[PDB]
Amino acid sequence: DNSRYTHFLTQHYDAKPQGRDDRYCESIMRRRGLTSPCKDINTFIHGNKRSIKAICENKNGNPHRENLRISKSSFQVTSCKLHGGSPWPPCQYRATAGFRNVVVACENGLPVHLDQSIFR
Repeated sequence: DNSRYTHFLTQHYDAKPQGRDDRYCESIMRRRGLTSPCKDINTFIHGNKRSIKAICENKNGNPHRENLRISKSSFQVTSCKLHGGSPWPPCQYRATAGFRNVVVACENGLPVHLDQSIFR
């Protein structure tokens, strides 16, 4: 077990969204426990998990920068960006759907960190 992998899934994986609008972001950010304080930006990756884990190997990733990995395939993602002045709930979010490759950090063949800089 890797608690950082499980935390990765909680913070950054959502298999099957439908509408990835502002209200999607407000709900899932509350649901995954990311609202006290409001995380300023957070991105969710969609689709299957095997594709995400595959970034940790040659199959679907390349080494990137300082011990990160960058994916070969593009993913459906949604970025939730905090707006308003306050760090505390109610946390209002702007949703930005995207489709591109993702940067992760892996440990023991498992993603444990999502690089958020590429989405801000």
